[PDB]
Amino acid sequence: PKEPEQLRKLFIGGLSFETTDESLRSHFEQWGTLTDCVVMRDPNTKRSRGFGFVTYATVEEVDAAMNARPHKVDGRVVEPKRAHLTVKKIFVGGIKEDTEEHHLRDYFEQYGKIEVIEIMTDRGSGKKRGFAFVTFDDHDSVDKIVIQKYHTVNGHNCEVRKAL
Ligand SMILES: Cn1cc(C(N)=O)c([C@@H]2CCCNC2)n1
Repeated sequence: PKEPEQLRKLFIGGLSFETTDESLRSHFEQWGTLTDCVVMRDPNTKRSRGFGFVTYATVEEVDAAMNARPHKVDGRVVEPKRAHLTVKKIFVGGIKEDTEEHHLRDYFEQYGKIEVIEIMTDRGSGKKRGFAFVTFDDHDSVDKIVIQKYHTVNGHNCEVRKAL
């Protein structure tokens, strides 16, 4: 059973106008099997619109491609993103009063490199409010996190969404 195609696609922005379907494919086939690979072009001039997309056979291949950034394609560093609200911070809710920094770190560090963990406390009492923010060094960590159906941290089923 195949993962949904939408989860296997990478939008590639910032292309060289000389990049073709063929040269984009030759580049990104290094990290997996490509079932689709298109450069977007003007319908009348055929001049590149400077972006395109590739579809891999599996999500693990998408991961491999994202972990191989930066990608220099036909001499230009391009900008791949999963199928955009491009942020590096998440809101994590439902962690109650017993969840600590190391719980959040041990779980979320496997999505990306963590720069800040902020466990929210009440301004008046100092009691934990039951939510936190995690800031990563890169947006793909967040993009991987928010497409999961479930997040279990410290036994709690958590609500996770993009923050600012
Ligand atoms: C969100 N926030 C701001 C402050 C503050 N310093 O005004 C606080 C205090 C710090 C101690 C524990 N929570 C209460 N929490």
